Amino acid sequence: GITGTWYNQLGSTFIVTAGADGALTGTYESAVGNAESRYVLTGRYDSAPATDGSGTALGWTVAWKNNYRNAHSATTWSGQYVGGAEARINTQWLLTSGTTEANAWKSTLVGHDTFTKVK
Amino acid sequence: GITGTWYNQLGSTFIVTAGADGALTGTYESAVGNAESRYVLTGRYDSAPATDGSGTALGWTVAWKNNYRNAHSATTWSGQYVGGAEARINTQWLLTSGTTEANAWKSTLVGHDTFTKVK
Amino acid sequence: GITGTWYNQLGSTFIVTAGADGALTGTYESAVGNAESRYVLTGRYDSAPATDGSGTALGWTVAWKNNYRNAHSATTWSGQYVGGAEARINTQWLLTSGTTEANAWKSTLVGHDTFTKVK
Amino acid sequence: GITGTWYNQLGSTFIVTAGADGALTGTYESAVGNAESRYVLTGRYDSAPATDGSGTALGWTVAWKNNYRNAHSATTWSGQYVGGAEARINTQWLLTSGTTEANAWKSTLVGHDTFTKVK
Repeated sequence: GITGTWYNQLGSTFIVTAGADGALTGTYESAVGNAESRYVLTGRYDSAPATDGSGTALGWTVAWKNNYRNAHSATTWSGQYVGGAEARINTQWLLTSGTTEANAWKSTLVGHDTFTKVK
Repeated sequence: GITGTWYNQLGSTFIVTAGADGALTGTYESAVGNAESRYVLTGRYDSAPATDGSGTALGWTVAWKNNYRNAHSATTWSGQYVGGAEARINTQWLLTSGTTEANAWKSTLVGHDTFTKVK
Repeated sequence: GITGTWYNQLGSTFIVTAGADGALTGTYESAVGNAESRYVLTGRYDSAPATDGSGTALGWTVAWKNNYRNAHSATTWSGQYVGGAEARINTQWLLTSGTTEANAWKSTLVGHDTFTKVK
Repeated sequence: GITGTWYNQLGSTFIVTAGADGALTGTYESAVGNAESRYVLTGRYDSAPATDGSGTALGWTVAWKNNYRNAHSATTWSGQYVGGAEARINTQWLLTSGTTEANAWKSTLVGHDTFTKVK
């Protein structure tokens, strides 16, 4: 149930296709990256998770560049997919901007985003 | 100069191919994931960085599963490639394990890894 | 309104006294640290925040040791106090365990905790 | 050997006094906070670490306000003190700025700092 369309708490949409090889492909919109544009995502997930009741660990990367905009930054999400009655993806993320060496200390943002299948 | 073979401070090797579309593909070995096995990585990087002297922001994901082992975890690196005389990739990373809901608070590790082209 | 008794999403209680010098003192209970024991906290907050409508940035540290237990770890919370009708403290946290040098890569946990004044 | 004067990789000085109660008090200078000013720190450390050879887990908070400046931000460091021939404090840190609710996603920076006793 990991393949589908997901929404976070802020309004981003996360359309993803999980493959049997463990690949993870799709698109991302709708800020923290930028206001109104689609961005390519790619990532991985473990395709045979534990059956003791557990999250399916996954992660994906969006580089914030398309034909319209370039923010010179990349966000990687790292979390686990929690199956059940309401499907849930709880992630931590890191957003790194391309900086000079004197500005390398303030290059990385950190936050968290939870994803649901309903909005 | 982002395509090539990289080594971190602990002994991991990071063989990567950057594509013109912004894609990022390769393999990863040699602990924090697991001891001696190859793992598929995928990620993204911005393919037209700023020319004011700046890092090329990038990120990639490894799910720690191959034909030999499965740790039920995924690591995402987020950093910038710093070009120059000695090439350098300075990253922060998040390692998320698949846990139960009662253990969801301790599911995510955080650290940092710097990558050089010589070892 | 930062002085008082706070509760997170998991059941921890956070009794804190803010001082006019910017000091921050109190006690902490009730897991991620350990099950049922009180722990000394200390931290700081900016005592003259911006009046444009903004969070009051704060942070505090708990070392998980009292007369009963010692987990050999410390958690630091970093967040902002958001005033209003419902008072709110939204934090990110880092929990570092004392490890050997070979285990230094997995020494730091990361998560997030939001605190309210009602439970 | 945790009491003393420490220096990071960027030039910050970290003068600290550890107490027998587990308290941690001192001053901080010299950027990531701000250019040239002293700031009060407070924090905690476990006062009876493991004797199997291990770091002493510690953490401290600096709110970036004194009589001269106010950045409306706070940094918390979380790490372990590694004793030996060369004393070492390896930390991760979180820097949270006071933001509006619409800017709450980009409020927290993350990085790392290693501290030595010689500069």
